[PDB]
Amino acid sequence: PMEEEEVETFAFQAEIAQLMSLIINTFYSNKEIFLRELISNSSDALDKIRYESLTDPSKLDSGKELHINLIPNKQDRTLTIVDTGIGMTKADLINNLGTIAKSGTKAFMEALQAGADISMIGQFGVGFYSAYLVAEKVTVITKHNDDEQYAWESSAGGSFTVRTDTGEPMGRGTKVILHLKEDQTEYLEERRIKEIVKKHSQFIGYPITLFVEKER
Ligand SMILES: Nc1ncnc2c1ncn2[C@@H]1O[C@H](COP(=O)(O)OP(=O)(O)NP(=O)(O)O)[C@@H](O)[C@H]1O
Ligand SMILES: [Mg+2]
Repeated sequence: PMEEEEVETFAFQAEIAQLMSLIINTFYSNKEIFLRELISNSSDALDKIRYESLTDPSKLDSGKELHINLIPNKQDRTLTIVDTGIGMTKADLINNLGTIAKSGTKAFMEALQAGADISMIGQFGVGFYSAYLVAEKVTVITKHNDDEQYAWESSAGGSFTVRTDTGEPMGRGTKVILHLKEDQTEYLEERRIKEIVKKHSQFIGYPITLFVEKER
């Protein structure tokens, strides 16, 4: 029986779109800091559910372990960052990953134009879009307590989509799937992922596990 699924397509807020275009169409050295930014987001989401669970322990019914997993896939060219943090409601996805203006966007594009290192992006409140230094397409699957599981996706170009996810259930948290550009496949190698976690993410207060598919 054919299934029916609803999709909604949204426009990025105009300066977020301009920043995405700037990130994608300009050369930056130091692209490896995307991983730091995504791990920081996962750590922030883990802090949220940790503190929520102190006032309501049933918020951990959807899984007690608080951790971050990194999953490179050399066959389909994706790098996946999974956490068991708070997750995002449908409204959170829409608001927080693209529709609401961020006050630091303009400042950051001025800084980049003046020659700032792309590493400065976190300072400006727009760290997630560092994913587009290395990824042509990003898919965010997320499950928050008392909302359903949703998938956000964008290949930039000014729009993103949100749909209810009918894929593999996660109990609670967020998975960010980077579909890597062809020249950024270094970030599938275990050595390189270890190097950059050690460089940039060594004081995160939750365990990180790197899962490496047996070499083919
Ligand atoms: N893994 C995640 N779990 C839950 N929410 C997330 C996750 N990643 C991103 N978000 C949300 O997306 C928003 C935008 O993230 P981001 O662009 O990194 O900015 P920020 O983390 O708020 N500040 P910063 O990265 O320090 O510049 C966050 O504030 C969260 O609400
Ligand atoms: Mg961030």
